[PDB]
Amino acid sequence: HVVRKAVFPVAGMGTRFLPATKAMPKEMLPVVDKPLIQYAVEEAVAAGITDLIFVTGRNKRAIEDHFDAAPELETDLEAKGKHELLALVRDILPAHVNCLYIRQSAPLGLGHAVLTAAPAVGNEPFAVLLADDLIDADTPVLKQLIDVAVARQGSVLGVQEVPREDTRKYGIVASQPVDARTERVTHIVEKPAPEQAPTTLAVVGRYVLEAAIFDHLRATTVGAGNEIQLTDGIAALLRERDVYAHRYDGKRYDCGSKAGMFQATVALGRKYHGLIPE
Amino acid sequence: HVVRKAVFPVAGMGTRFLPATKAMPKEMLPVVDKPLIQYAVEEAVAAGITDLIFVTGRNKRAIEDHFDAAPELETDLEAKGKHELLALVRDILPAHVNCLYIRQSAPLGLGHAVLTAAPAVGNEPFAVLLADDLIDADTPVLKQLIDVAVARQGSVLGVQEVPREDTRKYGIVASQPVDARTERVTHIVEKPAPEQAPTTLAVVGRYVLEAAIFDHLRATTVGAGNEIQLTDGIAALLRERDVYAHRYDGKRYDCGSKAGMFQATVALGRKYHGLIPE
Ligand SMILES: O=c1ccn([C@@H]2O[C@H](COP(=O)(O)OP(=O)(O)O[C@H]3O[C@H](CO)[C@@H](O)[C@H](O)[C@H]3O)[C@@H](O)[C@H]2O)c(=O)[nH]1
Ligand SMILES: O=c1ccn([C@@H]2O[C@H](COP(=O)(O)OP(=O)(O)O[C@H]3O[C@H](CO)[C@@H](O)[C@H](O)[C@H]3O)[C@@H](O)[C@H]2O)c(=O)[nH]1
Ligand SMILES: [Mg+2]
Ligand SMILES: [Mg+2]
Repeated sequence: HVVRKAVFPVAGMGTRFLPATKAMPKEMLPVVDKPLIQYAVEEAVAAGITDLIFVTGRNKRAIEDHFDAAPELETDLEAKGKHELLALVRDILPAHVNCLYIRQSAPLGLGHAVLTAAPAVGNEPFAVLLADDLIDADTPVLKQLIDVAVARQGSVLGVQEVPREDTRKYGIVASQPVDARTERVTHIVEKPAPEQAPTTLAVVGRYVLEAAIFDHLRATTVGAGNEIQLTDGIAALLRERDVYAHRYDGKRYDCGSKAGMFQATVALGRKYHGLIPE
Repeated sequence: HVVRKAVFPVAGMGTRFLPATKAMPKEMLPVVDKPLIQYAVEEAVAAGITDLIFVTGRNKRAIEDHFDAAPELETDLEAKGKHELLALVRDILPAHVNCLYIRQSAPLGLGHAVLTAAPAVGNEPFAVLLADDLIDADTPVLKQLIDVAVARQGSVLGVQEVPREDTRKYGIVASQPVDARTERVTHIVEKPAPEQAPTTLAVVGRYVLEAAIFDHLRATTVGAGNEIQLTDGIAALLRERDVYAHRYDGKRYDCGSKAGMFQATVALGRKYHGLIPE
């Protein structure tokens, strides 16, 4: 049981961030000085991922141009003695890592986005990271989730308790503990109304999934908001396989919203840059 | 004496904001939900500019794709009934306004960037806006300078007093009053050491300029930081023609650094979005 490939769905419409997202996806929006996606990609590489798979929509070259080499810059910086910046540019992506780009025909849902990656993953377990869920942790959260998958030979979702008023935002897991941080998922519902949400334990955008999910996604139909939900492909996988929920150790920011991106800017400005509101 | 053309230099390397500025200019970095450049362009249109001139570099794609139409997006929105955003998307470039793109061969300086615009400006006075100086004013700051340029038939710089420790950041003007807010300029030096700065009156990135500057720029050689400076071209133009400095009324944030962009996010998030540090 080995995970070396990760999928980054970056093909949503990002309408919550117009006009900022007219020419770039929301996952290219920066927190201080780094795009959301590079945070997630850094986590995945730290977790052992070697093969990055990006599912693009509008402004696809924005992502491609960020992670592909730019020797016009690399040459220019190496000229001006700007050594620190230059290796900072290489630190964006280490040499061994590969990037490959697939196009989503339409933004038909998170689940349809992942199914799009099936030819690239092939038949092996794989990660999924939603970069709008920015997580700051001492140990990479994806490394946390993979360890669980190997031990228990099953899928793993990252999860945290949320307010019951916010369940229209998340897939909500009903589960039974196996250890202090891990539970086995027996039901999962996408964006339940607060009154019917089974629990308050919600899925964050960090997944480790067995290849079996793809067939369950080819059979998946539109659910919440008339979208093909990854959650509903996990719900079909549940009947057949083991799915776990792990309360990872780390701090998540809802950068899919203007308010949580503000808090990410404030918190991480202070932590990694020394920036304090005047 | 009419100013209808404005030049937007967006072709620097933006190294202070790497890695976010690998595939986009710093002027496409957002404050909450609007890129730095769109603030400045909105100001210019309010000030009467009809012709937008963008001087691009390597990362032209982000600037072009932001202000050029995206009927792929316009059509999806027209689908989802989102009337309000659709019009916010068309307003990015209002109906009366046109834009054109000319490219800087290499990031050789701000003055070289402006000289690149000479063919589009032709022979008439024109505005220049540096988008990393984001300004919040009850009356568009460039409109303040245009009125002064018209009145006194001359070039006009926006200026505000700064601490003498920050003189190394800006062009510094030596001048003599003409009225309470306006002075006649007698020298300007780029990034003087504080011990050598003649004054503490600094140039903000808003200019109204006569076409005579262009030949002064063809004759300008590298100065501060091995760059062709617009300031050194203005220092030559001073001797030949009238150059004015106006203490605009408004609140400037130097978003050209991580610190001033953070304080703009904090300040402007609170005022205009209700965003308050947790
Ligand atoms: O057609 C689509 C839809 C989405 N995305 C991407 O998929 C991710 C998720 O999209 P978003 O609209 O942010 O989904 P949410 O409403 O945030 O919901 C998802 O993510 C939550 C965690 O943030 C989970 O709780 C939910 O179960 C899950 O559906 C983002 O990276 C999008 O860019 C695509 O690429 N294509
Ligand atoms: O080769 C280049 C270099 C810069 N730029 C653009 O020019 C502007 C200025 O570049 P920056 O490095 O930000 O210059 P500063 O050191 O901020 O200095 C300028 O801006 C200050 C106010 O912000 C003034 O006080 C200074 O005199 C003036 O030179 C930015 O919008 C860049 O995009 C280009 O288009 N091409
Ligand atoms: Mg989301
Ligand atoms: Mg600047």
